[PDB]
Amino acid sequence: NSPPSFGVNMTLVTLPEDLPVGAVAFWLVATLTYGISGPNASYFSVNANTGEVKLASPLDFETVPFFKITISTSDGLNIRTAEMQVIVEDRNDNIPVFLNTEFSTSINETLPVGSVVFSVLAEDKDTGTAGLVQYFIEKVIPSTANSNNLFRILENGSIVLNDTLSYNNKSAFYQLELKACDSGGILDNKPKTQCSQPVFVSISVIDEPDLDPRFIREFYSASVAEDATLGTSVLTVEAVDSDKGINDIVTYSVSNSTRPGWFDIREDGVIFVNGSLDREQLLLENEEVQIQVTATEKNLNIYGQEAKASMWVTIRVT
Amino acid sequence: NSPPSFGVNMTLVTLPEDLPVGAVAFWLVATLTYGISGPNASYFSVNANTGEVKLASPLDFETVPFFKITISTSDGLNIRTAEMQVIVEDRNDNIPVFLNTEFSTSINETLPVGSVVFSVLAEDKDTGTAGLVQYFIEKVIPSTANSNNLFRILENGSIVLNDTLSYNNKSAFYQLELKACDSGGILDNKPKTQCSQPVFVSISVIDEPDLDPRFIREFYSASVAEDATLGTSVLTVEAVDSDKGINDIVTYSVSNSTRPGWFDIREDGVIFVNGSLDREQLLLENEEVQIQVTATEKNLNIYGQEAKASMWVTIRVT
Amino acid sequence: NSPPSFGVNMTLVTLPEDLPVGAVAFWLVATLTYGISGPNASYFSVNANTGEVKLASPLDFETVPFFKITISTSDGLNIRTAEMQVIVEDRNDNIPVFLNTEFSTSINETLPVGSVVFSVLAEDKDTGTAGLVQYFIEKVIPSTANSNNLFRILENGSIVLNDTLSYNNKSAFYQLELKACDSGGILDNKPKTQCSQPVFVSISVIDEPDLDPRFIREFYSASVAEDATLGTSVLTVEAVDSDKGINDIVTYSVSNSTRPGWFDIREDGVIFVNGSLDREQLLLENEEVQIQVTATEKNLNIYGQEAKASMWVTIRVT
Ligand SMILES: [Ca+2]
Ligand SMILES: [Ca+2]
Ligand SMILES: [Ca+2]
Ligand SMILES: [Ca+2]
Ligand SMILES: [Ca+2]
Ligand SMILES: [Ca+2]
Ligand SMILES: [Ca+2]
Ligand SMILES: [Ca+2]
Ligand SMILES: [Ca+2]
Ligand SMILES: [Ca+2]
Ligand SMILES: [Ca+2]
Ligand SMILES: [Ca+2]
Ligand SMILES: [Ca+2]
Ligand SMILES: [Ca+2]
Ligand SMILES: [Ca+2]
Ligand SMILES: [Cl-]
Repeated sequence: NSPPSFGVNMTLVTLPEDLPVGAVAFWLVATLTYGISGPNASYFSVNANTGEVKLASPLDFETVPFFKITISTSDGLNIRTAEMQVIVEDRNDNIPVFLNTEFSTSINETLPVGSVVFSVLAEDKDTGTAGLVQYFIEKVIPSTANSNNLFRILENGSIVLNDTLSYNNKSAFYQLELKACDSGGILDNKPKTQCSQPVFVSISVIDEPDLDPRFIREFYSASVAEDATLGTSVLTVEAVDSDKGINDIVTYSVSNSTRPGWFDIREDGVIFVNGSLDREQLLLENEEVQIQVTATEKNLNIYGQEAKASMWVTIRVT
Repeated sequence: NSPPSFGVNMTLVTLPEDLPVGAVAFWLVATLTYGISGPNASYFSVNANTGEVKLASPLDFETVPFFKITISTSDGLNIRTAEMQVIVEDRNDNIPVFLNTEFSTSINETLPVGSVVFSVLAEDKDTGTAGLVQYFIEKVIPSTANSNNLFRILENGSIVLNDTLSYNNKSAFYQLELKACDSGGILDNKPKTQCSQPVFVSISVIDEPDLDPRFIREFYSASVAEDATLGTSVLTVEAVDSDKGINDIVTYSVSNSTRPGWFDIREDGVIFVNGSLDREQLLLENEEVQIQVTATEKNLNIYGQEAKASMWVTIRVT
Repeated sequence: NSPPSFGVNMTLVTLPEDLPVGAVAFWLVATLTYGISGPNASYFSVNANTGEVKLASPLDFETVPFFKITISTSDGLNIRTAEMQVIVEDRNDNIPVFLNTEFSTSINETLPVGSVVFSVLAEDKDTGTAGLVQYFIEKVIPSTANSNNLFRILENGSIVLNDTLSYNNKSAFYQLELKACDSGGILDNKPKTQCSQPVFVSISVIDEPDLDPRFIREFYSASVAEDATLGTSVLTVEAVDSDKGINDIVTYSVSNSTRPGWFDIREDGVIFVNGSLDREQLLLENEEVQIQVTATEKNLNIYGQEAKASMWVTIRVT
């Protein structure tokens, strides 16, 4: 109930770095006129009579975290001085910054899930959680349920692939918008989190050979006279590479038929007379030959195998 | 050695938010009777004679981070007042909270490793590391060396798949227990970390068609008389889909034999007489026919191919 | 402009834990001689006349975060005492520590991307960001563009596989050097981040059977006289397992030829006369037999299939 018989004077004074110029930092009281001197005198403006001390130049933890001042009191006769230390406290006045605002990269569509796609780095000059950077994916373009599941970002700024890519069935391109925030702190005596400007990552997906070729038509038939000579054109078939970022050349072969030898095919899909034809032998089978054509890409697929497709063609003898 | 000739009076007072009601917050001293007035007067109780100031209502950084008070001194004749600011300091008095305590989801058993399975979010109202949420997987049920390797959790609350699933060979279901803690702070002047209540994630694994069918028996044989007519039942074989979450229908065909044509098989696994049989032709081969039966699932597997199995069957002619 | 008519005396004093022994902690002033007493008296050394109080024993937040002292003033006649609390503030004076400096583990080369390879844990005794551990991969040996893309580390200390392994085509071994730092704090009034001693993780990659066997030579031919008897050696071919961590045994079979039956091959690669040979029948085909040899590993590959390779061999009859 009875008050302490002493007070306590620290050798230091602690100011927050967001203390505005012209605010009162503190009052000097005795225990006459007061002053502040020495190389850091210009941080303060002292009222010599009242002891009122205002901040006269901005504080900044990032450059001058602490400094000394000399305080003086005078009774007219003698000036007594003491040194005082100023601790400047950090506040969340810096943002996370990246060195560029746009990035680009290419990735293979077979990139495995859990692979790092690209890494960004933002730095924030504050200390503590005010300096501790987190990353966020804000938007993915094109925006589909699937594009928003495709990529994810880690605390270190690495973007990881989270689902499988497809140049031909999903998208050849993505643009990700990101930001970086700090993990919060204080500014003007209340919570404050700072965020970066938006940044963009352009991703090109590279088409790899893993889709088989497809014939242009579900049906092909044609007719040929029974006396047609060796090498007569009958018809052209076409199959094309489903990997549209590749469009590998296709070749063809006759893999099977009713009447082996009667027809063959060139690399360019043209089916020709390759033997003596005979309308009379086909009177049982509707005067018709059925022929299986196989289309094969020139290069092997990603698994080191042939990329092929096949189908049957009907040909009318006369 | 000689003491400073001044003291220093700040314009503010800093209290921790866990200061208990009724504790002494501070003493007012001159430089008579003291008072506290203005809209925030009820935070304090002042002893007018001694200057003792107790906290009279709870402090709470989360709602009132700072506020002003008016302090007054009186000598009987005149009342002098000054404003004083109260900075309330954050302490770790909040826990990480999730919006529900149980979650459920389904995933395909072919989900690739490094995929996100499910994401939870906990929030903690404190600021700084006291507010910074970390996640933990506490338990996995069923508990095996393998179930505890299967899933892992990231700092953002995403549960990532770390090993491969199997509906049929591992488990159709998992239940994960999690918690969220903050990254520590101070409460009553010592370190304090806060944790959430337990939360649970129920995972259903979806069976996908990637296991071939299996015959019920390692051996099948039967007997048939040599004069048995076209279509006589001989025996039933059975193969079933190993994907037990699917149980796809199976069909059968005779893929090979000694004596092509003598036997065939129906979709329901029944092997029948499909030709004239002749005991005398088999006197060299133990009066026996061997037959290869192939079972094929009706739907294609995940890789777009036939799910098949085969075996040989012995049949005794008379 | 006119100074406040009171000062404010807190019941506590706050010191940073890096306050050096022998520095002035504070001055006691009245409101005669001063003293400090009670069980924690030895933390301070008081000048009884001047009120100068120096720190007399090291402060340490990690063991004694706060403690009480009794301060006394005497006028000769009576001694008045009050208790004062000392709050010790945490500073970043501890480093992240791991329990060992070297670790080792083995992983299968088919380990999927996004799998955890190994986990380390460092702990740092400080509180707040000064206690919050981050991990870094400093070096990978051997150092190639590819080895530095292979592994990545998460905030929880798990090393994740980021690209595909190969015992035979990349490396059977890696050594990773890591460190752990805290997330910064203050020491002697300025920012300070602490780092661990280096730690090493030795990774053995286990060779799995997923590469086919390869013949030693691109060409083999030999000669045999036309009257050579049943079982005469002609030549030895050799194929070996490309999985050099395995070196599975290989067997051979003749998969095809011009003149079926004339030659066969043993498990040890030796090709022998297996029929009556006849130089005269081969006068059209350059007195030569061409033979396809297939080499097959004894064990199935990781996908449950045969690991095979084939080639043609020419054999001169006389
Ligand atoms: Ca600043
Ligand atoms: Ca910041
Ligand atoms: Ca700052
Ligand atoms: Ca492709
Ligand atoms: Ca293709
Ligand atoms: Ca609170
Ligand atoms: Ca908290
Ligand atoms: Ca709080
Ligand atoms: Ca399955
Ligand atoms: Ca199946
Ligand atoms: Ca310490
Ligand atoms: Ca530390
Ligand atoms: Ca410490
Ligand atoms: Ca291998
Ligand atoms: Ca092999
Ligand atoms: Cl990850």
